[PDB]
Amino acid sequence: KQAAQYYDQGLTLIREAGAYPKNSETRKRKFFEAEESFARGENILPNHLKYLNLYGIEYTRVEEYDRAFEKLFGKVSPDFGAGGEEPSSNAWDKREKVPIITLAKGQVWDNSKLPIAGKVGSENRMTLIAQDGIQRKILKAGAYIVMRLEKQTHDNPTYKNLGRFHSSIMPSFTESSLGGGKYKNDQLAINFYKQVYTDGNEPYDEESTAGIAKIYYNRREFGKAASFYNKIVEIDPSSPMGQGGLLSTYIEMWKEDGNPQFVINHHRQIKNNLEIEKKLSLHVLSKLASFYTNLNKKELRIRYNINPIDQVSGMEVNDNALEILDLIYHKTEKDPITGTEIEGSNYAEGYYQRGRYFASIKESIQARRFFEKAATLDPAHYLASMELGENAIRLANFGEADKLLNESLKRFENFKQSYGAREEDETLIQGNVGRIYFDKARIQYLSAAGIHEKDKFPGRKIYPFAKTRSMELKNSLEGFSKAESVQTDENEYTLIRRWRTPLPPEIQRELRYFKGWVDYMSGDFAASLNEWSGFEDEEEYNHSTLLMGKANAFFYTGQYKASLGNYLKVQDDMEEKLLNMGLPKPDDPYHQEVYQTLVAAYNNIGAVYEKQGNTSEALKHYWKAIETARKINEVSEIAMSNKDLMFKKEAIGQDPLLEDWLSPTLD
Repeated sequence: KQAAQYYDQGLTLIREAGAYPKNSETRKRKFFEAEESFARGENILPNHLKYLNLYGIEYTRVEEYDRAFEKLFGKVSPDFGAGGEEPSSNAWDKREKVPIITLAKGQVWDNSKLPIAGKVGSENRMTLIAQDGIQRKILKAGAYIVMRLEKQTHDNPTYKNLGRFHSSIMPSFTESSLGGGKYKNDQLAINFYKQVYTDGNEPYDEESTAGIAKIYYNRREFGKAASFYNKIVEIDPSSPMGQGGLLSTYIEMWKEDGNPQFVINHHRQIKNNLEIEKKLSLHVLSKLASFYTNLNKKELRIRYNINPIDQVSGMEVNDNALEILDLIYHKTEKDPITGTEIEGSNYAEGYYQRGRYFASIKESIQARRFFEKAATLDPAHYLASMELGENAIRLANFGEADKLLNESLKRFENFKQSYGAREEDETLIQGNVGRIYFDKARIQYLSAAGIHEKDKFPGRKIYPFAKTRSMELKNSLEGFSKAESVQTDENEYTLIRRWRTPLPPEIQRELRYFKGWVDYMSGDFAASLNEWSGFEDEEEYNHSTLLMGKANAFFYTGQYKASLGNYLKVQDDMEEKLLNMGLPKPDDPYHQEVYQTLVAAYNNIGAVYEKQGNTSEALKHYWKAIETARKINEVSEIAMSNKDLMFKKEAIGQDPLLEDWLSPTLD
């Protein structure tokens, strides 16, 4: 249609305006042009339900909720709950029931009674009355008004779009601090979806059931959300909306309890017996890729009694992620709401999930390429920018990493108010911005520990100091504090606060080690022991850097017996590793780690023996440290001094020297 051409032009102008900040000259200009195009299309085909609905959704997606409501519903004076001395229960944010509207007694529909600029209609226009008995003048004929009073019909896409509108989760839509809260009403949203089943004569409309389910999903009531998705599949099991909704819900429960039985077993049922894996949405498919990348695969058989390899598909759980990510790239998807299609080759979240998979399997060049693509396709994808910053940290490009991490911060602050307008926003909502603070503080920490862009051993052989090096470490602790302060920050938007996933164990472990290392290098050995004592059961008596740092601090606090235990354990581990390796190679960095640690443990074992009065085993162990060092073309000046000074001590209680260097990282 010619009207449809003007209507389409206005939808494009609304999408175009979305790339401009609110209150900007271009944003206002593009909306004015969109409404002029709408008026051209209205002068040809007025009261167009499809176009009234499309304008309402595009406006909603660009956070123009007043504009959206005048399109999806209309404008009445006085509006619901807005009239003088009119109860607040009638308002859009308080009412439960959908307004059952009829025109005034003895009144018929006339297009000339709509105050349009070109209409110039009479002073007597139209009046609608809802179950409240209040007479309201119709200023704008939106979709809901057009369907009930002009067409005298019940349009289900209209009811469903109203259900999606009133149930939106965007912070600008809900937070009163942003001007929102006016149209937020989940009870009223459920009641617009329920109108399809009865007045809309469609009792098993899956879009209405999935709409109600998504409302409970967003309230984190995954149990109720599961019932409604299961109600869709009780009727039609091949439904990608029902099965997809179930898979999405099981993934959220899995994040909460660590149990993958339901996600894995349901995905296999969906793939091998239903054959609807390809039919699942780009968003559901991306969540499943994320699941497979994050899953503990080595636990499955013993801990959860799940076969790590499929029976019908014959595929290990590490192959599932790539297959799913590949499916995303070649998939094309029509938007169920607007009808506009998305090519998987332009889907940013899919690329981000792909970069995460390649990062998980140590393909960092490949991972960098996909994170760069995600960040470009979506200027709001702050997690792709954070992962790019983390990749630059690994490569020792701290100046580039800082710049990327500041982009990550600006991306979060610039778009968070719209979180929830797209399904892809769940990734952004569920991310922790405290991780960006941890990464920034991890750069400030390495810079204080002498690690720079040229240190990409002996860079990790850092000795406890002397004056300025203890200063720049203690300042980096404030950055590690902001990182922890974010998860507990009650200042953030309700949506981000209730969905913000806490800092992962691997970062928490690094955080404890980093804090303890600053105490250790500053001479606060007791504080480092109190910090490192919290370390997990399996990692306490396992990591050699931790065992060494703890033993050094034990010696410095008089706990000679406790230190001996850790050094002896490290000695056994380093002598064990020595059987796997052959000839000592100084150029090789792994030989440098093993031999250098073994030198420290030998001398330190000798130091403990000296303190206990075992001159023989003290001298033997200093000699062991001296000879071990010579094997990698090195000298332990500390062990040479302990050996030469054994009976040449010049003060009472003069302790032997420790080879007390310590790696700034637990790698």
